[PDB]
Amino acid sequence: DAYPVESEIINLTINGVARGNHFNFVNGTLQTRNYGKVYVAGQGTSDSELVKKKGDIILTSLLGDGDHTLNVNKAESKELELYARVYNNTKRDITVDSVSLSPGLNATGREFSANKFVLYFKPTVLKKNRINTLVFGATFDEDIDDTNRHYLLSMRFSPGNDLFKVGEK
Amino acid sequence: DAYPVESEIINLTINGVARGNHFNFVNGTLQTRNYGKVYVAGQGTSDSELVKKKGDIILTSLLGDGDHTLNVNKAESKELELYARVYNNTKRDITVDSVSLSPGLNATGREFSANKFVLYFKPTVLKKNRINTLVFGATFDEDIDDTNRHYLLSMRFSPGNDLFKVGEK
Amino acid sequence: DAYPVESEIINLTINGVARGNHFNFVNGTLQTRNYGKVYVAGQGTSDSELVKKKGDIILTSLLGDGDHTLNVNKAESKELELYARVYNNTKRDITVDSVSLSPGLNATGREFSANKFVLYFKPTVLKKNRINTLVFGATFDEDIDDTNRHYLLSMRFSPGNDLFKVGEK
Repeated sequence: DAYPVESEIINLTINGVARGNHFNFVNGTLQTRNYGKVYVAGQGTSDSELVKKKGDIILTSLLGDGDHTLNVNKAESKELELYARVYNNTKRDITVDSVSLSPGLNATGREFSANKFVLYFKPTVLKKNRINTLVFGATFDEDIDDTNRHYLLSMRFSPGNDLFKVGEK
Repeated sequence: DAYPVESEIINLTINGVARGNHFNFVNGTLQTRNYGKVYVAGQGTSDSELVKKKGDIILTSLLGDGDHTLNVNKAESKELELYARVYNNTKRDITVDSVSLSPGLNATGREFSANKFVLYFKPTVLKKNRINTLVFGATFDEDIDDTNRHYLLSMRFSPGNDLFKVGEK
Repeated sequence: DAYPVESEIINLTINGVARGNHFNFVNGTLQTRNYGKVYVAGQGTSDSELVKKKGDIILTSLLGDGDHTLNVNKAESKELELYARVYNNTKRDITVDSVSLSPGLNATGREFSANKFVLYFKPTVLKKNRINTLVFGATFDEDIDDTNRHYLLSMRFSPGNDLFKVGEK
């Protein structure tokens, strides 16, 4: 139903998963102003289930080996990937322009992990009426475990599908 | 008077303060397109003074111990917190979606501090007709002192108060 | 022809250049929704050539010594600068609010450089009917060479020229 005409930031929660070298969504919902309802399904939701969820944009993070566009070193838990399936059921193509991460607060409620990282992200078009792959990588200084796995994810959504077209050499 | 309907980036200047482990605003003003006038009062402005300033959104950074939502290691000056009071006197709730930092130029005018850091920030609603607490943390590799304390702060403002609602386990 | 009234993110590709300590654009074009056509000319395009290109906003990155607002250590290739000339041929002033970088994928197509960096950027007004200097710096942990030089650049454009005005001491 939604026909977006402006950019908007989508703020979601995610956790690192050592086994599989993945990021994993926290399930829940988010009412946006321009993109309808964002529905974050449970982990590993299949494509046929994903298109039945009650929202305008449906996301699931996938776990387990093979769900990787990136060579992570599975011998450690420093190199992590979000491998997400995103159902765009709005009336327009959406570009995910950029992402950023902040660590969440740990158990104390008053400290955050200062585990430094490099973020990998390439702008990604979410075609409408389609389930799309969406990924970002993060490579940390220190292993991700249970003490330091909590992160806050910011994604910028914008209308359309226009991307840089490389010219001649 | 202002009734915002689009997101906007607010660019302000801040300095690290070793004693107290804080960030501190540079006072001044900023004319925005969608959020009226931003007024950055002097440090430690009290709540009753803050609501008398001439602007649509009034900010002050607080210094001195106790003004911390975060356990900073006061034995050093690597872990810093912005503890700000923000008066939203527009006609709508505002969400601060994200922040980012850049070091400013040092005394040479041609170099910047490459002191690496991890930024902590959780999206924060600024309720209208209310003074709100706004914080972010930064944990640096190296101590902040007089040679390397100058920073540029970017905040994204957006209309409304909608946030992620966590679902069931 | 373009009269922008909203902010937009511009996603471009850039490479590090060890000799000269620069970033260098990949030439090409980008259709924006609010800022007309972005035209990225070849490196070192002169000012008289730059204003003849077919676009609404024309950019070139300059190489070679002297094209630096920043003291880079030319003895190594860790400290890099984008020194760009930008022709704003829209009907309004544009502010570049912020920038961010992501490494691109390397030759494997499945790995990215985790070379950590500190980004320097100060908000910059692109005056209309003028060629403007636009710069950002990046200081890396490790030397930039042929294995790790590929980056993705995000710039946020917004209308107008309003900037923070510093108050009295």
